[PDB]
Amino acid sequence: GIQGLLQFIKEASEPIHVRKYKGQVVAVDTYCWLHKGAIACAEKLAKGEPTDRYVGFCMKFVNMLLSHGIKPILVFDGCTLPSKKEVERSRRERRQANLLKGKQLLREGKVSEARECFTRSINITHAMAHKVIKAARSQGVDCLVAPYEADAQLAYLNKAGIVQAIITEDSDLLAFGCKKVILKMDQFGNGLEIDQARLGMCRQLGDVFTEEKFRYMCILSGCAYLSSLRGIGLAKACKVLRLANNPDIVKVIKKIGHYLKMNITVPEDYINGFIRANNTFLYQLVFDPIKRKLIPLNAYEDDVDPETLSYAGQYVDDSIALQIALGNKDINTFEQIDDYNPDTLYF
DNA sequence: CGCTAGTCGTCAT
DNA sequence: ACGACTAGCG
Ligand SMILES: [Mn+2]
Ligand SMILES: [Mn+2]
Ligand SMILES: [Mn+2]
Ligand SMILES: [Mn+2]
Ligand SMILES: [Mn+2]
Ligand code: NA
Repeated sequence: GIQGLLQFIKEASEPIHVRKYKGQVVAVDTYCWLHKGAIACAEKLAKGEPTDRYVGFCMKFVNMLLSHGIKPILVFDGCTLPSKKEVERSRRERRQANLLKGKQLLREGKVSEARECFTRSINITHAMAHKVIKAARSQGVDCLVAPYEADAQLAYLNKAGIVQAIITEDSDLLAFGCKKVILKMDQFGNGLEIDQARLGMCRQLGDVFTEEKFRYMCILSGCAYLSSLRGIGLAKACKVLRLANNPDIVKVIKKIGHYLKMNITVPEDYINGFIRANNTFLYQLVFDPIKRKLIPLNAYEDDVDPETLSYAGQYVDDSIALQIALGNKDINTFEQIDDYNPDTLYF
């Protein structure tokens, strides 16, 4: 996520209703609904007691989409990405602490604090996601487990023309080059839509409304793949990209101190990290549902060697990627947990 | 003031 | 999976 991006480009946002896409196709960042839904039954998930409330929670939204004539495609997060594994280690750690503290509060008799700790120690397994998958399947609603981050998969579905809008709470989708994104959608269908073409409504952006520059800005501000330099957020990044139409981005980043009129030490490692982050936003492996095969989010340019892009996702055999996408193969154990076959969104 | 860096909140009775 | 909010920084 790009911290403070939505408020930064607020002027490009538009209050809408899902009817806007009546009869069209919309992909969903389902893990948001999964988190928000799992919060409702946090204590049960923490205790280990069986639950299925989040299933219904998601199904409210799914059914609401179906009633308005929308064709939803529930997309799920798959394998851990190396570029993001750092953050995966931190969040997983936090949960652990909150799982202890909470239990520690159950022994001390404190119940409110214990619930406030349980509500911040929730981890969405593939088992839960697969529950949601079966539930949605039993409705004719297609599902698709991304090779890695759902962000990239959604971005692909949107750019390929397979879907017209993306329902999510995450702003990263904009940096991945999505066309239309629907944020903060409630159970009734009311949300904020941000169109890529309307980025020019934001005065603050200036000439930074092109996909490449926008991406560079999002990375420079501080993203999941790379923490920003000290004292740098969206404003300064946007300012840098504004004042500099260089446009070799490396030289600009090396002259960030010059463009911002402030002393900034830029390590050689941060440049390589920036390249890695950029390449991750560009070429993260996704799954083509039609051709049924692993592909990067964008076609490999001439100025990049795919061999050096392991952090952006490792390739596996197309059959395995298919089995993961269908939700048949579990993410962690790599174990066949279901047998679904659509032959007996695709083709 | 503008801006960035951390601590809290998402559910739902 | 994330964002909103704000105290305190320059
Ligand atoms: Mn509750
Ligand atoms: Mn994999
Ligand atoms: Mn995960
Ligand atoms: Mn995501
Ligand atoms: Mn993201
Ligand atoms: Na930052």
